[PDB]
Amino acid sequence: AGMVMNNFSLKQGHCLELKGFIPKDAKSFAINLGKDSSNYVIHFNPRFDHEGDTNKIICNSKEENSWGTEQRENVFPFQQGAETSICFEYQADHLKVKLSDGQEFNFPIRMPLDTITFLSMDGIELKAISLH
Amino acid sequence: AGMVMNNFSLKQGHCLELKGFIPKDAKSFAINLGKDSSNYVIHFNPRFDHEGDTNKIICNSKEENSWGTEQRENVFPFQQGAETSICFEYQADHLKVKLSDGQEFNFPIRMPLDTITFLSMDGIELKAISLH
Ligand SMILES: OC[C@H]1O[C@@H](O[C@H]2[C@H](O)[C@@H](O)[C@@H](O)O[C@@H]2CO)[C@H](O)[C@@H](O)[C@H]1O
Ligand SMILES: OC[C@H]1O[C@@H](O[C@H]2[C@H](O)[C@@H](O)[C@@H](O)O[C@@H]2CO)[C@H](O)[C@@H](O)[C@H]1O
Repeated sequence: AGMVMNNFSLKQGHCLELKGFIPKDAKSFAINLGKDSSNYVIHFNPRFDHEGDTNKIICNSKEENSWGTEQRENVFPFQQGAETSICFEYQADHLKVKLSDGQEFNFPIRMPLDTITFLSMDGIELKAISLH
Repeated sequence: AGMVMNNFSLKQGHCLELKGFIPKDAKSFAINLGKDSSNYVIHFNPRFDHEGDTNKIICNSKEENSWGTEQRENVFPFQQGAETSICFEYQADHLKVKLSDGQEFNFPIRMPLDTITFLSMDGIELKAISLH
């Protein structure tokens, strides 16, 4: 399984930047942010070829281990065998996801939330995390 | 309790850099690196005023929840209410701890170890982590 960070605090109006290396044979990778392993405010899942999706980003929420409604984005500035950096900005009722090429999209926050305290990731090798 | 990162991999010959903010009223802070919450290859504990120590760094190991022999360093480039950055470099039989002012010291590795996969910290606010 991937790597987990817990009991940091990402507060409203701030962003968490992740930089990582995507393996050359990656079919997908996921970065999860939320409250614990059962509660993801965002599951951010770029898919190269996975679950029938080619070069799409699938986002979803997970509340008490139940997936919500998926959000599909055609933006896809990712390459296999390369570094990528993504910023997750926390606003009252949505996360703003900021990509390395300047493209951005919002994802609604569907669950009660004070601070973001949990991160996990899978399919991508950590290079750096930082809080702004 | 502090924040925990788990199932990253810090391999021999690489370093993990941590940047964080020391609260203005901090009596001490600790950064732990090892294999899990019971097994710290290093417990790195700058003490402003704690356990009778004033401006010392106390390091120790912890194996299956048992503290080892403490190592005391007089180097202390830290201030309360300020940012600090420290690098932990992994070599075969010791960690090299590199401080922001260029001062460095080694700490012996006392336990079986393939990769470093666990980090925790207490008393210091995360700003960034990166792997080199
Ligand atoms: O919604 C996020 C999760 O999707 C799961 O795959 C979905 C898939 O996106 C979809 O096309 C659908 O028909 O069903 C699958 C679930 O049965 C992934 O398996 C999971 O890892 C999340 O990414
Ligand atoms: O060795 C690391 C731990 O030290 C503990 O305090 C020690 C202290 O350094 C020492 O002077 C001694 O006499 O006993 C104490 C343990 O009983 C800290 O409590 C612990 O948090 C570690 O830093």
